[PDB]
Amino acid sequence: MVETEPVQGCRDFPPEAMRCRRHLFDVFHATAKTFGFEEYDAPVLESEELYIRKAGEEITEQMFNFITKGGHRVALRPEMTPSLARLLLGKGRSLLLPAKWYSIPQCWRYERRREHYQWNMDIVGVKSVSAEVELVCAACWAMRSLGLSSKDVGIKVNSRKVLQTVVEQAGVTSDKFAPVCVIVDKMEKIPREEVEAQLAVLGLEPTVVDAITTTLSLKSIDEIAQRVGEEHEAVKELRQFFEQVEAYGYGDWVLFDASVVRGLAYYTGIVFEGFDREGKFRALCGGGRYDNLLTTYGSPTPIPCAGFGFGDCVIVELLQEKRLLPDIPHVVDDVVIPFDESMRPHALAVLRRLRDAGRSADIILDKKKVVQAFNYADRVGAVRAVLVAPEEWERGEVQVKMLRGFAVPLDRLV
Amino acid sequence: MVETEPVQGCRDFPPEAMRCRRHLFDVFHATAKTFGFEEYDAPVLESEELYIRKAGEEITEQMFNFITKGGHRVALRPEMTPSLARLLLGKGRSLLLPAKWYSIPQCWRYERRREHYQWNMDIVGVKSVSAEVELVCAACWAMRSLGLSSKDVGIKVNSRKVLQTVVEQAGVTSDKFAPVCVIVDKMEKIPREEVEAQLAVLGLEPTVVDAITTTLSLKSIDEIAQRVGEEHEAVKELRQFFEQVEAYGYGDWVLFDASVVRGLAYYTGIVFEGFDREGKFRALCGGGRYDNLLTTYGSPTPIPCAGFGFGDCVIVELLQEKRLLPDIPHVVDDVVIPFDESMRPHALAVLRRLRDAGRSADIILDKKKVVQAFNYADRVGAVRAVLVAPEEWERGEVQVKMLRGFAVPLDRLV
Ligand SMILES: *CCC(=O)Nc1ccc2c(O)cccc2c1
Ligand SMILES: *CCC(=O)Nc1ccc2c(O)cccc2c1
Ligand SMILES: N[C@@H](Cc1c[nH]c[nH+]1)C(=O)O
Ligand SMILES: N[C@@H](Cc1c[nH]c[nH+]1)C(=O)O
Repeated sequence: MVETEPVQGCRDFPPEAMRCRRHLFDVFHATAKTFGFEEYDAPVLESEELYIRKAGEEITEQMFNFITKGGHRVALRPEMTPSLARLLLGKGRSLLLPAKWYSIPQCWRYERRREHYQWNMDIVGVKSVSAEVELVCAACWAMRSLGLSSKDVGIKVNSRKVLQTVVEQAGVTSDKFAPVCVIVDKMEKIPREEVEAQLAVLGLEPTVVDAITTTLSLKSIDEIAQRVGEEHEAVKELRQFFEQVEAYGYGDWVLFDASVVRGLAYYTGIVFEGFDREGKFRALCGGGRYDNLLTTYGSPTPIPCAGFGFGDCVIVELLQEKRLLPDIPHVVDDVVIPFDESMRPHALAVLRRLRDAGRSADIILDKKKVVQAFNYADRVGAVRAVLVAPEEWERGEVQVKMLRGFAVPLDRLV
Repeated sequence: MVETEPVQGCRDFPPEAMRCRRHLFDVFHATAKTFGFEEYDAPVLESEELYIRKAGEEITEQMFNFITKGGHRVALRPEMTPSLARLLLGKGRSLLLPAKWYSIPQCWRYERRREHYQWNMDIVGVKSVSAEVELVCAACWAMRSLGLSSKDVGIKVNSRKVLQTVVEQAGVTSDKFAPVCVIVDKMEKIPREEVEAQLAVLGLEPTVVDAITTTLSLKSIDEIAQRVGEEHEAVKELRQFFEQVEAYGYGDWVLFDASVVRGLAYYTGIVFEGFDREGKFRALCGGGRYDNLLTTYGSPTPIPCAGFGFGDCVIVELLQEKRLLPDIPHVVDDVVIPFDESMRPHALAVLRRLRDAGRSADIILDKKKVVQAFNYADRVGAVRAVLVAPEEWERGEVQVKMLRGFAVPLDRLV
């Protein structure tokens, strides 16, 4: 016997499971179309150098990499954003801006699952918070389309610029700001003692550490304004963001949370993440603005960007908990049934007619009795059974039976 | 500057190219639905042992493999059929038969492209030639749906059972039959001298070699019948196959060709391949019956199977040659244009309304003048521009302009 289990940490999607995945992806595609985003894709295999950021990111640490026979260092992508930037950079100033690009790549890791699909949505060339507004509204729209409400989920929002100021003002070199965000990102998950210890190892003293902890636990935007003024660029941007989301009609879906930083080095501005309001699951999605990445890739001119990723695993757990993923059985419009094998040529002509009319149709393929053919029709979820028998055929007719029998002229079948 | 080119032999699909790929995939999906096939998928990463067939197959020789950090021997799949069989085997006798499964996996090789997408269609649990009939009709239907006709393309058909008999009758052990098919598969591509030399290296003498060459060049089914009788199972099956395809209405698309064997070890019966009738391209698609594979994987009971693969590269070259892949520019229903920034909140409310009605819509995101917003609307392929200005808004109206302006009440927009 060959090994029937898939490779470690990887999923099979036989038809039943594939229908569930399609239910999800259909929503990602449909939301992207609704919001005017354009699809793209890139190879699952990228150069490892693409991901060397040196900020202690979990994503870059857990990289599924290997060496080709040719000696080239490659990885199965841990995320899509670097691939997106490569594409954008490759287009040069022929790229028309603003650009709104989406994809649903399988991404990988090695440490538990080693693969997941991740809906990616990115707006490129837009400096203002309107980009983040649209992105967050798109994530809410996807969740609403799956049957969830603002009672089930929300999106927590913050800006890294608040922390940027505190870190700069405390005398810390800005090369440590990204590593700091990575550490601070672990705040909720591990003990405060341990997070402070990690900040200590970076070469930051207790005073600096205190200033960071205090700002992360500020519970409102007015309180941020007290620490940094009402006209600190982050205050205006957040307020603008909330005003715009409210005008769009998703005000009940979003809220401020000063503890949201995200785990990736490249975010520079607004950051956000989706969560379930029962506090049972990990983040549903996550993103933010990353205005410097393209500059760090060698873009001659800075290109503002913002986007998010939205994984396939947590959302499904949530939807299952809420009873929003019932199995949808397979369906087919018609099952054509030869009365016997001598009727097969005629039944094939009928099959052609039905498909020509845009219907989905099967024909009984092997030899079986009429009753078993009706049972098969039921099992495959046929709406209609079309029996092709000698006597009806002589009359220019077939027998039609709605499954969820009467003689009908061929032409009236469709 | 980071490297903008993708990894060697791999394609990027920015929006323009992705639209072309979607045009193709939409056809594969739509054909599969028309023919009652169900989608599945499996991991791109499979155990290398899955592909060790030892028949000198090009497909297994050019395997993109590597070793995980954990020491496990894996490959990026060279083809899908072994993954399909693994899935089928895993289901046991809970799998309901007949099963008709399809997928569009990216498959890989290492030697020129190193990746391609390949539409796979397989019928499982069907012993009779009706399976091959449906599969071939499905491939013709996909090609017709892309704009091709039986004047452009055909499908060449044969059965390996003819050759099986000749090889058996000549005293050759049946363990050499598969390696022989692999060699004979190269007949058209390399010199007859070289093919005979390869057969010689396997330990077959000139007499045996002659018997094979003669049968491959027989130009009709009557001639096959002379070599092996009219009632040799292969004769009845082929005739049944052609009668059924003719009754379905695709008789002009298909023909007999005794030189078609295919390059894979596992085919046991009918084999086929698509070709362009100008003789300019490689095979468009290829498949056949493989009734023993599941037995060789350790299935306790034999499971008949048949299917094909249909790559994304050759078909596109053909469609390009025929002028059947014009660029389809991006479109969007509405572009909502704030008259100025003070109108942004109202324009967002309008944007929500439009999307709520099922329309695809953008809003101008950054700050720009109305004329530039109309230019952007034109560039993104907007059908309609919706201008949100103060004076119309006071009247409960917006301005609508069909792009391929008049005041309209909000409610009448949709
Ligand atoms: C539901 C559990 C979860 O989401 N799993 C998960 C998270 C992140 C991943 C990355 O980044 C890569 C591959 C697979 C996963 C899986
Ligand atoms: C159009 C050229 C062609 O079809 N290229 C091609 C053939 C076969 C492949 C396999 O089997 C794996 C990966 C990539 C290709 C590409
Ligand atoms: N790549 C990020 C999500 C993202 C997309 N665009 C910007 N951010 C992640 O994996 O979490
Ligand atoms: N796997 C075959 C095609 C096929 C699918 N099913 C049966 N045959 C190929 O790569 O050519």
